[PDB]
Amino acid sequence: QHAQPPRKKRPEDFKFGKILGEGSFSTVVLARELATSREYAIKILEKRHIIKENKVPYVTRERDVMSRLDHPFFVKLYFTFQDDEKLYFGLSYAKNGELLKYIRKIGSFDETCTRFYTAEIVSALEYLHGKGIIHRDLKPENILLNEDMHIQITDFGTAKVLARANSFVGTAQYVSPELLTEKSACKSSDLWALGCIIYQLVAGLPPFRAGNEGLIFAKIIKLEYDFPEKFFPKARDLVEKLLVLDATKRLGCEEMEGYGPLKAHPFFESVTWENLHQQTPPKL
Ligand SMILES: Nc1ncnc2c1ncn2[C@@H]1O[C@H](COP(=O)(O)OP(=O)(O)OP(=O)(O)O)[C@@H](O)[C@H]1O
Ligand SMILES: O=C(C[C@@H](c1ccccc1)C(C(=O)O)C(=O)O)c1ccc(C(F)(F)F)cc1
Ligand SMILES: [Cl-]
Ligand SMILES: [Cl-]
Ligand SMILES: [Cl-]
Ligand SMILES: [Mn+2]
Ligand code: NA
Ligand code: NA
Repeated sequence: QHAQPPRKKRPEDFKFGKILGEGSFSTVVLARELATSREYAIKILEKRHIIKENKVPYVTRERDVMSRLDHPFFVKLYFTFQDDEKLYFGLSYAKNGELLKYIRKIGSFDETCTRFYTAEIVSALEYLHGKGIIHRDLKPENILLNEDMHIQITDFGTAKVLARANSFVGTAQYVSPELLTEKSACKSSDLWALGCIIYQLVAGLPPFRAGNEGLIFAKIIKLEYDFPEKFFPKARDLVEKLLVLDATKRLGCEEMEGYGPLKAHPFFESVTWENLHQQTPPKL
């Protein structure tokens, strides 16, 4: 038996604070809701800018994708609202900012930290892919950290609810070869990005690097990268099983029977998967 279905906020309901970050079309601001004293990260878009650059569909898409997500390792969308000039997304506040910030400052994560944060990302992707959603812009800048230093994956403007997807979106360093050669992405495209990220955690920079996107693309499609010395051996093996040109041969992909075999990789031997979000992360 189904009953009938079960108040939009306004800018004035908040006190706004510092800018937490910026994107091409967005400014993210820390805000406190006056009625509850809860802090939120509010992502704000200028309608005029969204309209001029033909981005209207990706605003609605971001809201609709995030509305589906309720996993510990994803930023949560609590509310949306608009006024005459702006669009507002009320997000959970990830107090410790971008994973990228820590890679930059520290340069390289130790093996325990690499294993732990890789596991959290794997866990997050298993959930996302289980819902038939691909992220398409997975990268350390979009992996935030909450007050307890657990990951909070964000930025679903490029996400796609699915198989294959045809838009050319993402960030060059993390773009999959199939998106370059087949002009389409799939869930396995996020596993390619995962491999790039693991390599970055250990080596300091992602594996295909250049100051020009074209140069990066040429290397991606030829699998032109190599490992530095001292790269943790089990992480190397895992990266080699993710950075595979054939998207149907990547550990974790549907054609390779999904996340069980990926979580079973020897790199994760010591990982207790069931309660990762309740564990204390290793110190960076
Ligand atoms: N929920 C949050 N908590 C804390 N900081 C955040 C949050 N969301 C975004 N930020 C900060 O703002 C930055 C930009 O946010 P986001 O990545 O969602 O913007 P975007 O407009 O989609 O970026 P781009 O246009 O470059 O793709 C983030 O990298 C982060 O530094
Ligand atoms: O999707 C909406 C309104 C939509 C919204 C979506 C994301 C963030 C904030 C609000 C809004 C709605 O009323 O549908 C809401 O959820 O409160 C929208 C998208 C683009 C434009 C414009 F073209 F102006 F840019 C306007 C509204
Ligand atoms: Cl404002
Ligand atoms: Cl504030
Ligand atoms: Cl670049
Ligand atoms: Mn974005
Ligand atoms: Na999971
Ligand atoms: Na982003």
